[PDB]
Amino acid sequence: MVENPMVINNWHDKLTETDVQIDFYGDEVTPVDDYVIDGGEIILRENLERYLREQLGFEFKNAQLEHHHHHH
Amino acid sequence: MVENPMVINNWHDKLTETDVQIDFYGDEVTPVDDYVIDGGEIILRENLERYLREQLGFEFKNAQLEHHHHHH
Repeated sequence: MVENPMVINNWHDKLTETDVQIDFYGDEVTPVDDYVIDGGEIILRENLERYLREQLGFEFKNAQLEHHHHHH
Repeated sequence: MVENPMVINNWHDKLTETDVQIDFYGDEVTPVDDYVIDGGEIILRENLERYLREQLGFEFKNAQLEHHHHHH
């Protein structure tokens, strides 16, 4: 028996996801759900249209460093 | 020299991949060489244009679990 001056949100009950993947928007991607991975990020097929119109850019990497050839 | 404890036993600390990754073919991709990731799989930017032609950065992951309800 405990008390609470106001109704605060405690942990209550919480578990860890075994291998459950979530999309970029933070819904939930189940084995019975269609999704697409854009380069490396997971997007649920429903939110995909929005995300594609934003990025549709896969994962584009480079050296980033840009080692300056040799110069001389 | 022996007998005098100058040596100790340790584990195989560094076994897991640190910053080392590989492309689709099996070369080796580091933060020095330019590369692109198509839906989770790494490809050297040397062959990436070909990969974007066939895959295009998207790993299409439909449910693929369409077990239609049928008793017999």
